[PDB]
Amino acid sequence: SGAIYVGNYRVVNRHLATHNDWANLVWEDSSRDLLVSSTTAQGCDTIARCDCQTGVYYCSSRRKHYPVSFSKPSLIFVEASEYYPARYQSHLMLAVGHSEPGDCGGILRCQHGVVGIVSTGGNGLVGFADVRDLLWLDEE
Ligand SMILES: Cn1cc(N)c(C(=O)NC2CCC2)n1
Ligand SMILES: [Zn+2]
Repeated sequence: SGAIYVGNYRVVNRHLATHNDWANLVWEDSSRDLLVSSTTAQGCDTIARCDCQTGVYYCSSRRKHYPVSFSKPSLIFVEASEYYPARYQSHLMLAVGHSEPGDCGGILRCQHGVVGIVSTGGNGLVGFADVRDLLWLDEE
């Protein structure tokens, strides 16, 4: 589990979105495993605006933050998961590291702020759904 809280927006894995998230929907994309809902209170997180390929992610299944190198966001075949079938996921960044399904929502962060959230795992890789292209998260 986990979310990004930026202004009056809550960014979560689409597959972990609650009824309240869907009832307060701003934007969603199945291909990116992302959903954004509205919040009453303003949020503590800042979104990176950058093309960093190094950062740190939070891994709940280890209670640890790990520094990683990661690929630029791309369209990638992902094998079947407990919450999704084998499919292509877009805006996906991969790093060598530990990921289990419940790690989804862990933040990846660079010097510029929040890069993305844990979305995929298996075969020694961790995949992150990029948010840095979502410029509209910064306003309105
Ligand atoms: C976040 N996420 C989605 C997954 N499917 C996995 C995953 O397959 N985890 C295993 C543990 C050895 C890789 N992790
Ligand atoms: Zn950065």
